Amino acid sequence: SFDGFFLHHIVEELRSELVNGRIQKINQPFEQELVLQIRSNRQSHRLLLSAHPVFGRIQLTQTTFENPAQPSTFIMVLRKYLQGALIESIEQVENDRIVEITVSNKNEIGDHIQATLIIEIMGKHSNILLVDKSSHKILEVIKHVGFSQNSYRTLLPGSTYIAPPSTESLNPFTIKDEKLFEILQTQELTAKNLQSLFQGLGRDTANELERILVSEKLSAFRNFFNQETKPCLTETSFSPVPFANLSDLLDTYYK
Amino acid sequence: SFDGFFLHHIVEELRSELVNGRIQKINQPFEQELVLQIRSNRQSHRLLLSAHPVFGRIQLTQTTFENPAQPSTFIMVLRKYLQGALIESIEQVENDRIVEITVSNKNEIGDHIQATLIIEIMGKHSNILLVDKSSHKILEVIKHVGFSQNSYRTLLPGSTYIAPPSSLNPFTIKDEKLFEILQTQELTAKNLQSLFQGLGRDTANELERILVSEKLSAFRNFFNQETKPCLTETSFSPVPFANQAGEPFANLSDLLDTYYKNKLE
Repeated sequence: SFDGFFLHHIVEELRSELVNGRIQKINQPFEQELVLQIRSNRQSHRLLLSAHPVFGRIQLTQTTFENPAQPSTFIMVLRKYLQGALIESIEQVENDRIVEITVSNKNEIGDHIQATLIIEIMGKHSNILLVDKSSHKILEVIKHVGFSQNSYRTLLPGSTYIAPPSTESLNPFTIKDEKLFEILQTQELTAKNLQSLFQGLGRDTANELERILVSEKLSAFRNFFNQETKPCLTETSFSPVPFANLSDLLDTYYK
Repeated sequence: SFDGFFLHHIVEELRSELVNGRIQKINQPFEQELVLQIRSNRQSHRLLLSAHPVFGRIQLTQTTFENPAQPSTFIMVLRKYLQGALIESIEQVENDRIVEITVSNKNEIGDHIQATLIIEIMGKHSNILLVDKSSHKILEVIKHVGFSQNSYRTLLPGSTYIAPPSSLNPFTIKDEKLFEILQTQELTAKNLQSLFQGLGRDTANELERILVSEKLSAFRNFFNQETKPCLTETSFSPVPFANQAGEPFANLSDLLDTYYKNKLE
């Protein structure tokens, strides 16, 4: 449902509505959710980033939120980089459930700076991170993960951001004609297989893709058997449709 | 090439050019070939039926033939029933390589008779047969095949007609069966020939190519199509899914605001 397939459509809408907009307000209505008010092309927009452990998502929204009386440390740091920031890009990492929002801004001595707002919706852990661009260090993160010897990464202010691991499954949106052709000619295209072969397909999406493939084949199947007669010579033979009338065709072929 | 699929097309032409015509002349220019001159819609027509082991076909033609000096026994029996006959129907059997031409005529005392002229295009076993419509006995047959220990049928005058040893007609198969086949079966050229009746190898390569090509095109479209936010029974989709619920939304924000509105209090 909120799979990579869906997020792809979300991100396209997000980019067109928001790129070159200005972050005007930053708030934290719930512990692990972040709401930005953004002015873009003389219209205002409200952007929800939710690290909710069941309902994690990112979306524009019409909901009004009750904001807390005082900003947490997390929001205070974020405002220091995002208040008045220009949105420069909104990108999905491949067809995984990760959105990266790159911004630019000035600091308090007038220098132009860049930061990246990242929302991670993973299997086990969801999170929202602000990361310095030039250094790649986390500036703040909505769920802190303390330092631990030999762990994969530390999610703390000051630590280097390390991206989540990827899988070997392929991005369906960008796969080249040649590799796709090979996958489609040789694999059984069941929903389950499609989830293994391709990145970011939910079970519903995968079920729908399997169905679409079969019903489009059905459509192609009917059209081939219902098309009008169009007599044609092939290389070694002849055909009633392309691969004056069929009798003139056969007269010519047998000479 | 001259498979059931091809024959499906030409038999429609033969029907509309010939039905209710009159057979005016009957000759056997080659041993396994029969040519009928047929008058129909005030025009004359030349129908070729060929039991040749390679070239067997049924066809209208603009070619001319050198008739033999005397009609064979085969031809005189066909003339006895077909000279002046009216062409009542021209029918392919299913999608197989068999055509049946029903005719009616008078006999020499003015009594009405009926017969069926049948061509089977079966390679080495191709044959042309005239069968009496009431008795269902072969009146005559262009390649006699006698009885043996292993013969499936006796192809001789007086024998009762038996169709050739007969998969699925691709023109008429129902949606439900066809979907299952396309969801689960291997759509190679050869498995299509085994699943469906009347598919030559070139036809089946083309069909195989079509389904392959359509699969790729559907895949590309699914991942490169306009956003159309909809709910589903238990969830939501960015384009409509098969188990859609309600009507679409203007954008994904409205869809998700609505989905999540009362999820938590």
